[PDB]
Amino acid sequence: DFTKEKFQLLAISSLTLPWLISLAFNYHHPALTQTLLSGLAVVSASFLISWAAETAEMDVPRSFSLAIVALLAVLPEYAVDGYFAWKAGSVGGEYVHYATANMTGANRLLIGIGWSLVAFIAFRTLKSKEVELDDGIRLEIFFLFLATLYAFTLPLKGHISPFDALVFVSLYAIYIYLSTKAEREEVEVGGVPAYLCSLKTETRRLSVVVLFLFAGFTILMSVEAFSEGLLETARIAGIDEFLAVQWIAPLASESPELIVAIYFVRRFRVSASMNALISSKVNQWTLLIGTIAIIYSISAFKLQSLPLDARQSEEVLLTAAQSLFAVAILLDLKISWKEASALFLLFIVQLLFPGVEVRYIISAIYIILSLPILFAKRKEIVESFRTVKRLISLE
Ligand SMILES: [Ca+2]
Repeated sequence: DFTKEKFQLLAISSLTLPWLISLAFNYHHPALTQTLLSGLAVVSASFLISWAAETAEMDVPRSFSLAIVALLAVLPEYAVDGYFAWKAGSVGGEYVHYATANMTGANRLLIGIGWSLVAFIAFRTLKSKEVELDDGIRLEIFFLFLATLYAFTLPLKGHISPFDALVFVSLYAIYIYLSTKAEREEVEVGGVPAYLCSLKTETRRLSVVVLFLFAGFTILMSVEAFSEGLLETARIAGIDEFLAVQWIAPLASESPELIVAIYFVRRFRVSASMNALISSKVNQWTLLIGTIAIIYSISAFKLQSLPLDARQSEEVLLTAAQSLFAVAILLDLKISWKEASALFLLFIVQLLFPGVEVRYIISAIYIILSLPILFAKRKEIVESFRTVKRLISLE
């Protein structure tokens, strides 16, 4: 049958239409409505992409690791942040700061809001006070630690060089490579992917290719209007543009990923749900950084480092600090209510109390909180090192 899921496909696909039709007829909307419509299209195309990636994963598991599907789940973030980086190199000006602000916003929101929210919902759903993670998480923990240690070298220099980007991309490439050699969990299907998997091979694969291309096309035809729409809306209002770039824009990019995470929690799949959020942190804290720095050179057609002013350096430091604390929490392969609430509070406090003083204070707290945990769980760091050591010598 699959009539219900066929209607779910058509319904959300149709959500791209208000913006796509507007593009087709070259109709100009005011700032806010342009943001809503183009944003509606981006979010919609994101679910399509996820539906497409999950079908391909069930189809050919060896080509689509859980890490890769976690990357494809946050494509709108790469496209929006990529747009800022493109403008930064081709035009310059405020877009230089926006590229880093958007990236740090995405990362901190993911942990501060995403990890905490999903954990809290899991608490009420399982009627418990602890979330346990798989042993395979030690992989992402290792790369998270290396990326974070490397990211601490960025506020010092005051920029992100082409070599830095090379490192971050290398870390992710190696991570992906090792994620293929790791024993994945059995991929369940439900909803749209289950209907797509029901179709004969060539029709199934043609369909998700069409979906990928259509959704990918939609995103690329939407991000500029959505990004400029946001910036415009914030300007005619009294709101600082940095708040829109850092907090509002990633919210629209990380929402589809969050919604899918919540869905899997209620279906009693907490482990896989957290695996994706943690792996998504990995790519956004590796590949994303490399991408914006690389794009900064490409759009300018010149070998160039992405500058980091006083503000953005503090943002990166704060983000690295939060990420250190995140790593230390994951070491026991469990997420408790204290740790989740700590992630939430320490995040929103910085957001509700702006200023250079608070950025340094919260940075210090993240780091100082991390050290006793890291010291008490030093065997877990060694274990994470051995996990990677085994994946290398698998064959
Ligand atoms: Ca923990």
